[PDB]
Amino acid sequence: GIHVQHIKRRDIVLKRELKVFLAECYNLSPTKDKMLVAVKALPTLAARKDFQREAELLTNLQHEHIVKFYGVCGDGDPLIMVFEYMKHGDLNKFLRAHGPELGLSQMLHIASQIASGMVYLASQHFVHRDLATRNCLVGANLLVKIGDFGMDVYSTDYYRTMLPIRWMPPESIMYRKFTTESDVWSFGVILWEIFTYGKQPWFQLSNTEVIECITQGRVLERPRVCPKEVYDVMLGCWQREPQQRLNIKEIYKILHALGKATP
Ligand SMILES: O=C(Nc1cccc(Nc2ccc3c(c2)NC(=O)/C3=C\c2ccc[nH]2)c1)Nc1cccc(C(F)(F)F)c1
Ligand SMILES: [Cl-]
Repeated sequence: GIHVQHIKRRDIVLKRELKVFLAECYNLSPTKDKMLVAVKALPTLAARKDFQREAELLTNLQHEHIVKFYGVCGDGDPLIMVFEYMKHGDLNKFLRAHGPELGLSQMLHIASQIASGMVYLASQHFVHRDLATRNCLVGANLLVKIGDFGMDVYSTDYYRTMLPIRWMPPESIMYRKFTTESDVWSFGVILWEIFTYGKQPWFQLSNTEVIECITQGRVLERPRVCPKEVYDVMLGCWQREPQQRLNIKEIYKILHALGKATP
């Protein structure tokens, strides 16, 4: 089996509520004596089993644009995972607070980083199923990473199981078919989110109507600050049939290249 990294409970010093805590952590950083971390704690039947599995996953599911997972903490009571600290909080919130401020080059840099994480995710055959800006974190210097924080203040983005329908393609709405291609669909919407400063897709629309409009083949309109090429990438994510969608490697290549070439 996968050996998850264990962190001594005594090496964590809680500081502040961020169900997640900002903490100092000792005996971790090669250099600095202590380093800031984010700490998540919970205790049920398929909580404890899910927790261990997730830790094993996150032990190797690691990449520059995935939230760094440091390991698990203590011996069980409570169950604690240790993640990197990203000072700027979740991207959704950050977008919204940097809205009518973020320029084109920055938005591309955000979008391209997320695509980069998704390229890694696809290479690992990992289907995320809940990709959206609310599930990204922002670090120093617009550093952006993908995590998976579950489905409270984004409760409206889910539909009574809980479904992030506004970020889902038709085949996921209908058959609950989730693949890299449905992740690609979501990415298209993240793209829309980014260029609208974290507005909710189909805000005017009830959940039922969203389900209707997605099934109908209707797509989000282009934001004012979105260059047509970027919207085109949006469309390639929103092809009705999944095998016709751009794959994440192409999307990243396009977004990366635009970002590099933009003042
Ligand atoms: O992300 C996951 N778990 C999880 C659950 C709860 C919390 C966290 N990590 C987290 C959450 C919030 C913050 C953080 C780490 N570091 C911070 O700095 C955070 C918030 C903040 C607010 C203001 C400043 N910082 C991970 N699991 C997971 C499972 C499968 C795949 C993935 C992947 F690939 F990363 F998407 C992922
Ligand atoms: Cl403590």
